[PDB]
Amino acid sequence: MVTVAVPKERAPGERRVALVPEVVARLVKGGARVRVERGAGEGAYHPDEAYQEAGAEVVERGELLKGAHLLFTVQPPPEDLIQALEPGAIVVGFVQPHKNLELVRALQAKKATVIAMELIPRITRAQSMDALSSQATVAGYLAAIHAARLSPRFFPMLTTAAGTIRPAKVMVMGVGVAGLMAIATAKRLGAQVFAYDVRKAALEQALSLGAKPIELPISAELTEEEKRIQHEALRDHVAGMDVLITTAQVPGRRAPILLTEDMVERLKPGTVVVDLAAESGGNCVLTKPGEVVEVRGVRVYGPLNLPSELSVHASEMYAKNLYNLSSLLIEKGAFAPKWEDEIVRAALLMKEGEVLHGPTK
Amino acid sequence: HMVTVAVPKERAPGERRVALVPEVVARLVKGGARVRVERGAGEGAYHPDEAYQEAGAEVVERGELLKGAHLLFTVQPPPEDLIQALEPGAIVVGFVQPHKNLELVRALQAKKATVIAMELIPRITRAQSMDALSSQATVAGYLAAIHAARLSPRFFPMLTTAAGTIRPAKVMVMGVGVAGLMAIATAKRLGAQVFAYDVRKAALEQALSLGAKPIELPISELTEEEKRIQHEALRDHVAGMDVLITTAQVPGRRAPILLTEDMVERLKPGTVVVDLAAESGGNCVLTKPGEVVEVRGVRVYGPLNLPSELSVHASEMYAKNLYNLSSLLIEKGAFAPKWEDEIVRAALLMKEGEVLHGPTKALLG
Repeated sequence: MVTVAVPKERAPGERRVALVPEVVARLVKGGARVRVERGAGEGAYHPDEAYQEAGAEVVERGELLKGAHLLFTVQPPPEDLIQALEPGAIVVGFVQPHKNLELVRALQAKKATVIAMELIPRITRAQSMDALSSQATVAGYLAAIHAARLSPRFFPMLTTAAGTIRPAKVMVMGVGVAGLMAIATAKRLGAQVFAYDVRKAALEQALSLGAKPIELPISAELTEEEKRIQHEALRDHVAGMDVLITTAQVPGRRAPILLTEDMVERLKPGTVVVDLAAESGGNCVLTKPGEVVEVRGVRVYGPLNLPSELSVHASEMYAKNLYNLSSLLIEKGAFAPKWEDEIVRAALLMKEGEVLHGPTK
Repeated sequence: HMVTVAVPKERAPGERRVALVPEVVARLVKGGARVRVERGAGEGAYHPDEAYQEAGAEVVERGELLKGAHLLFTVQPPPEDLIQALEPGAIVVGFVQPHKNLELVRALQAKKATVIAMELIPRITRAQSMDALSSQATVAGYLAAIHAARLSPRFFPMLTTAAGTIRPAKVMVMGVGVAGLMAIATAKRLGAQVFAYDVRKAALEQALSLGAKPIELPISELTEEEKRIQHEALRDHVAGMDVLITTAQVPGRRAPILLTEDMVERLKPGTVVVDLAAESGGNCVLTKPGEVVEVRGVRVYGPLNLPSELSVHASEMYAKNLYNLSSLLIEKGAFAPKWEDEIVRAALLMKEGEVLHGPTKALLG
């Protein structure tokens, strides 16, 4: 019987847990032993007794990794955990070396095997394992809820004896997984929703949700005069918005600027911007990550760690992702890694201490 | 011949609404009235001084605001600096809440002021367009549901992805007045499974129409044994909820407790309570007004000045309420109060310093 260890997350403001009690039960039922650090689930509103009822050994941190073949985490494991990894153990979780370089060197110094959840490939067989996607959906939902929280206007159209109020104009810029959920959530709320993306397919997905595609003069590589035309057109469309939600990120780079000062300049007092790219510097020139700022009556919010806000469902989805990935790591309750499976091969950052990923090395 | 209306910057802590917004100022000036607006009055509601000037209002220093003004339109009651500058014969029109602002009421009677308390507009169909309590409740109820979504660790809507199915949040709105109905409508939009609790079958019918499920308790006053059976049943339903939004308030009196200690103890970690009755002590025993607290993993929020959060639209509907009311105060642009209109008689709190409202007379002695 294989044993899987789950730690309490320690990164500043992290509230998720890698496995929730309902997933623990299914693992235990299949044959695995599960060890869960005391209080691991408290950020996600899962008390120790729920893990205990599920069949987990709830244990002190320091006893967590004893006899563990698998360590499931959300963020990369801190040095204290790494130093307790038994040889041949596999660490599964987000690793993000760009934000976690010291921990990567430490892991490789200690010679583990690690599967980086952000490396799970985007093939149809791996959809159920896509943690990037499940946490994006969470972020996109919350971006819309925060936009409604921050706006001094109603999202929906409203008619009372006092008169008629128009719905809010919301533009989602960057229509990936998070952007699509932001569209759906704003649309639900009754906003007039507009979608900006350079990908025609992303715009198609947006139309199916009832968003209006923004169609710029150069139809979805631009010369530096075609950019003036594009930019002006986009500036004109953005000017009319009450809410902007921006989601465009590029892995290990500065987030692209989508909202320049000449665009912010034209926003009316009371307009809100929710910049989901705050972690890599933000899509808006005014964003201060972790903060709300207000300039000329435009409020610009740069959320960090949005999935921790939705700690119950962000954890459930992530747990389900790991549980589905676990089919390739566990057979009939036994440690049985499918080293030749394309999903495992793609997401494997190291095997017995040797790095296999290029950009990280 | 023409009347002047004064609009101050609000000064009460947390207050961001303004009594008139530029669109309404424009209609008044077009009607022949003059309007003066204190510098910065509109800034909380995102209306700069220039918008008021464009609408036809004079923008002026606070010390100058009330000069030659027969009408003063406010959100919260005027602070003493303003009361001191009122002309005699001038009418103050705003929320007053005397129990909370007794010293201001005292100063208004000493100045011999005439005041129409917006919270006293009668609940008649004729006054529906003037009902500030209703328009501000609609705002509060909307924001209750938004804040519930912001505070909850779970999704409101059902979600199916390749990672599985997530059930919709279970949301109970307790007290199905104007605010409650908008909380229902907004939680429903968001995809929650919404439940409604209210002792009024009519409230329950309105809720049902928005697609909420009426909570049906065993007893369709009531004995102590009956209230025990009703309570155990209510406690059972509540214990199953992810979100409780409470809205029950009684004019000039402590909020009824709808969530007792024994009920909150049955709530699962991660449940959220949004208590709209915080300003009068709260429907929930755990509520700390102006704060979010958490006990045993239950987060309890007691918002104060929710309408100030939605300052653009809270202000617009309020200004329109005042505009609609002004039909009974202004005629072809001139000061012409209809003293004998039932609406005016009902909402007049004092006239030339004479307090006309009974409960207020009691506090004053």
